[PDB]
Amino acid sequence: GSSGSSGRNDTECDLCGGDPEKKCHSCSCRVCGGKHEPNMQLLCDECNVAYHIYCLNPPLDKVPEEEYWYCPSCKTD
Ligand SMILES: [Zn+2]
Ligand SMILES: [Zn+2]
Ligand SMILES: [Zn+2]
Repeated sequence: GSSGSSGRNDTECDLCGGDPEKKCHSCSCRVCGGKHEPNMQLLCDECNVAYHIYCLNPPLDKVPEEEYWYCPSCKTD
């Protein structure tokens, strides 16, 4: 019915709306702007952004396996 639900501690994506077909830059690679290869996508532990292993700067020969992975847009050296 009417729009309500006052209590709620969540949020959706407006850049795409919340769908697979709806291409996004945040939910997926922001560099090239691709929304494929969800297995080779690295998520940031700060802004929560998906980035390909071959779209970094510098790039990545493959997927890392360290403690965590932080996008190049967050890592301030
Ligand atoms: Zn999105
Ligand atoms: Zn990419
Ligand atoms: Zn980040």
